Amino acid sequence: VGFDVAARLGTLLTAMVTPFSGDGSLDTATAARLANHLVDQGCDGLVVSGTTGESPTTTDGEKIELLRAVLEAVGDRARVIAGAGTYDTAHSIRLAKACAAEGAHGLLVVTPYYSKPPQRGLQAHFTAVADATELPMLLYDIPGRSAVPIEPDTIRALASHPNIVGVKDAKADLHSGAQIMADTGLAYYSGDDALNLPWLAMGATGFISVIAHLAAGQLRELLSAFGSGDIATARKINIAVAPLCNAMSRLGGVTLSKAGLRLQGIDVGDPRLPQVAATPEQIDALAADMRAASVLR
Amino acid sequence: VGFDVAARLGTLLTAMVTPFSGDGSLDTATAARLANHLVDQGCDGLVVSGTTGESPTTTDGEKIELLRAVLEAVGDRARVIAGAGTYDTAHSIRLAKACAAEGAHGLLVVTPYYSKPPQRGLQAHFTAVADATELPMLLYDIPGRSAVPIEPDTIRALASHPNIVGVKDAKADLHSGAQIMADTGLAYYSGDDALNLPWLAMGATGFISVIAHLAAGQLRELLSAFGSGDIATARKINIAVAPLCNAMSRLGGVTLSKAGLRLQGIDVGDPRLPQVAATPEQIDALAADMRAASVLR
Amino acid sequence: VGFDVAARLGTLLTAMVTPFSGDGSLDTATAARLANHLVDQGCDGLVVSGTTGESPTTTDGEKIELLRAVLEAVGDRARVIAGAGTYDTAHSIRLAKACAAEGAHGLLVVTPYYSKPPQRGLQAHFTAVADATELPMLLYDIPGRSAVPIEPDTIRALASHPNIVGVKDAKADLHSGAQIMADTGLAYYSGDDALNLPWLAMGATGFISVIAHLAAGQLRELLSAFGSGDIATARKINIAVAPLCNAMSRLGGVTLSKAGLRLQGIDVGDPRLPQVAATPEQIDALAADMRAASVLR
Amino acid sequence: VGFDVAARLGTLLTAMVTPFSGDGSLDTATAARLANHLVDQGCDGLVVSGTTGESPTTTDGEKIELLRAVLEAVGDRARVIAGAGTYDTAHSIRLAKACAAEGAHGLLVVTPYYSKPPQRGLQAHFTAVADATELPMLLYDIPGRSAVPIEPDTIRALASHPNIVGVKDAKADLHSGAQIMADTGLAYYSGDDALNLPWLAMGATGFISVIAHLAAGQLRELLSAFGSGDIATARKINIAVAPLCNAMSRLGGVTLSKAGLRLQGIDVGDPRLPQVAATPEQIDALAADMRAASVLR
Ligand code: NA
Ligand code: NA
Ligand code: NA
Ligand code: NA
Ligand code: NA
Ligand code: NA
Ligand code: NA
Ligand code: NA
Repeated sequence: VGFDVAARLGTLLTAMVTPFSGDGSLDTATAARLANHLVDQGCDGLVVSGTTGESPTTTDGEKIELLRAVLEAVGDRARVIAGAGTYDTAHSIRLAKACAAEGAHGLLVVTPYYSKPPQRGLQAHFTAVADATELPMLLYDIPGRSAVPIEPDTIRALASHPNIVGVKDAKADLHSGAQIMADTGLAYYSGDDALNLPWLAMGATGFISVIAHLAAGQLRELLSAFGSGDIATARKINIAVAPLCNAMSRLGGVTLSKAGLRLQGIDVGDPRLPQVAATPEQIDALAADMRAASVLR
Repeated sequence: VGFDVAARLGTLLTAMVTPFSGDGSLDTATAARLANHLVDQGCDGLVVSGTTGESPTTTDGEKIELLRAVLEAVGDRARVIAGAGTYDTAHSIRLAKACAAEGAHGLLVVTPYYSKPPQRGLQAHFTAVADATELPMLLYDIPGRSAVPIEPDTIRALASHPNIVGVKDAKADLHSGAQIMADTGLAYYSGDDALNLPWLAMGATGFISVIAHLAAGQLRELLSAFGSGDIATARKINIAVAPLCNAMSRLGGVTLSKAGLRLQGIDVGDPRLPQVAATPEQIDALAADMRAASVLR
Repeated sequence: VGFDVAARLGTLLTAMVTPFSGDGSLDTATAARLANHLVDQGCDGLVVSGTTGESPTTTDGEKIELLRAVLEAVGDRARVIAGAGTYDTAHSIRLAKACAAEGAHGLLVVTPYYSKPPQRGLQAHFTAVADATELPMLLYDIPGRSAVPIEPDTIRALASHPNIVGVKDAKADLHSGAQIMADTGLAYYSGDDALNLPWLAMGATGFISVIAHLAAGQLRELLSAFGSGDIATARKINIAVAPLCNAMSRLGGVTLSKAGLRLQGIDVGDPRLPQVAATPEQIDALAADMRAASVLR
Repeated sequence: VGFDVAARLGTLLTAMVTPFSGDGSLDTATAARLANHLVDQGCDGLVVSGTTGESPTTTDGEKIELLRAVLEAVGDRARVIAGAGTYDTAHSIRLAKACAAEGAHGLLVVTPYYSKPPQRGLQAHFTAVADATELPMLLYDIPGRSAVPIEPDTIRALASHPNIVGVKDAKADLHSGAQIMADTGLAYYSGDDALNLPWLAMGATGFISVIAHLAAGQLRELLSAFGSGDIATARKINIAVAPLCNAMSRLGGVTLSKAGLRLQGIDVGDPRLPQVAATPEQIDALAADMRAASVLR
């Protein structure tokens, strides 16, 4: 009205892993160093306690404890987004309020997973979560993980809420997303690194990326080259970071980002169970893809 | 060695809804009345805080608070199984221990959902959960909800753990389940009412049912008729309760069981968000199926 | 009215491979020897030019040429069913008429594949195919191959046609098939060997089997043991032939049956392209499963 | 070497419907008028007897009969591509040779459908089809219809054949297609109108389109605007023709193009069974989308 999601939330965001100490405890120090690193590499925004941040296995206290550690570290020169979504509506209301109290710049609310609620339950869920805080709220539609999509009718109905300002899409329905962007003006962020460039063509605002952990610089130049009309360079850069997308397919984001950051000298620990760290064979394969993406050696 | 899952855990179990007061609070009183009702109707076992018990939206305290309320009510003449599974391994370890401390007769551990861990993460997860307690542990394989299956190799590896004694299957891979039963001797329970009779033919031990909320008597006679070789009667009874399976397809288990119990005079409240209670049109459709199953009017 | 599909079409049918000479020509002689073999092993019916009979790669002339070769060989003591289904309605009308002219005992019409017609196109298709001949017509519902299912409403509408008498189900919707059998009285045949026993429990009439090529005797005893109420023996026999179902999963029916028959001394040739014959590694794996099923060595 | 697929086969191709007379006969006259219309509207290439051309329900003679009618009509100022793919390798060899004898400019070979051959069968199939003619051959990968994909390893192996020059992709794996284009230099054509613009961003050469039947002019300007770096105009035009993509989702290409052409004054007949023509309700919905795309009234 007129909100600017590009400035409010960013254009190159990394869904940051939650670093853990050698014993498994929350490592606030490694979080700030990685937060400064990702911003210094080209990220104007960060998502904390997203999917890749191991939100399933971190407590309410550790989430707020991480949120301030990232805010005081990079909150001056970068936007900080807190993931406040569970399969529990009342819990999501407390998390979004507490994240608001700590001064997070935005909210990322994932589709309630596992329980497979009907669409009107999802609309009532998101409406209640968007009511809890005057922060800008991003819809996070990932049916491959949550077992239900946000249907296009549900997204359009929630588009009229003043706090719901955009969608982080891991559904890959580019034709539907392109029409929702044009019709309602919601800002779309690619929640799928493999489709970053197709999403820009559809009109997306930016990336809430995973391989930005290891290649935020190239992704920044991809966004720059696409906005400046040089599509051949964005495609050239997208082919360059393609091997990191292949490695994410083999490993998944949590295992990839933690094993990849260690090979870049930035040890962030190992994932909490039921997630596991990369095997030696997976590490060597990850490194070959990273040497292909010119982000190793 | 030789464990008897049929006696240890039961043969007709209802994944009991968690009743809620008119304000949304945990209703321990309605839980006992429903627990006595389900046992008096033919259930020799009960599952508390399963999928249908709205485990996503109930606290750790409310789960233990419900567990004792059901144990003191029916624990003498029925087996009580506590669902202790999340996408958080350490949380599942605390829940399974606390449920053990309260004297639950068994554990139901669902495949970690949403985060999509690899198979070796699942094996390490379940192994750590089975280590936490000498209770008999049931695997709960529902890839339609959790977004990952327990592969047959993973089930067989976990079959050698002394506490993992069986599988609640909502995967419908009857050919694989039949071979796992024959090879490892794990007890299978139908986690899909629509496939109750096909599962008995494959060798299942019983039902961890949802429509038993409304038709536990007929399901008991189905198990009786099948064990006594009268397959035509079990099939006759399965056709009789088929409309309740159709209604579960339209509504889902949580909405169906709560709306259905109210129409049977046993008001248990409404589901917690993001789940919703049945609409008037859904209630009238549910009633027509229930009148077809001869469990209404 | 009252038709007896069990006598009209059979109870143990093999979707017979179409044998080919060493040069790829139609081998009528090997067809009769295999037809006599399958009947002498326990099959009271046969399907010619089905999916496993390589209907995609055989001409109209070779189909009729095969139909008479099987009729004169076993048509006295066995039922012969001709597959007359393509994605071409008018072609299916000529094939079903010509198969009728040659005295086939029934028709097997597959869901038109590839072109994905809407349901009313399917209903109009099957209605026109059932009109062309007063032979008993079997619906063949295999959405995994044809890319569209026959919805339950379509099957029920086609159930009132006097020539459409049953369904060969490769859709695995046991709950829907059980209700269609009870409501309309259509005869169901398992088009999925892995679900043969679950289909009997649902009320199926028999098997239109693939692994019967190699284990028709055991399947006959499975049908006998299930009809005589001995479910534990049918399950014991189903576990015995389970390795052949695993091999069919790896290879597919055409490659499995031709490579398996050669190892049983009954060489029937190699499949026509785009299908291929088993590799040496696939042959050795097939043999290990066949030695497990006690149908080799 | 260096082939120019953009000139050899075109950049805006319409998979042309096969027009039929009022009695169902092949209408060569309506084919030429539509062929001249589509070229005069901006199509530099045409595909005959593709999926949308009702290849399942047209004879070998009618296909060649249509091929010459389109060649003599527009073969001077447009490229004509003949679809020569079935689930029958030897049949595909005769069709591709006969289409070559009639002077078609290229071949479109679809993945063998229904029979689900393994990958090495597909590689051997396409290799044998590419051997039959020195025409440029386009791979057509549509697993949603054919029930098997062409795996990326299969496409790369077939990329070294001199006659296989590109891929018509209806698989939507933009990340894989982008890497195959960069690695092997195969020309990709969007076989999915909804993903036309994402495919251009990935580097596709053009569209083998369906909604070009009704909006070839706008699609031409979309290709022009994208090649000239004006991405915002291509996206503006893609949103304009989006309602035609929605109508194709409801109807399918054969029903949409024939019902849509009639509303544009160019009656081409009705589809052959098992396909059906649009219902009055479907016609009115199609017209509303066409009035939205500014291609009606
Ligand atoms: Na959707
Ligand atoms: Na919708
Ligand atoms: Na599995
Ligand atoms: Na496995
Ligand atoms: Na169906
Ligand atoms: Na239907
Ligand atoms: Na593929
Ligand atoms: Na591959």
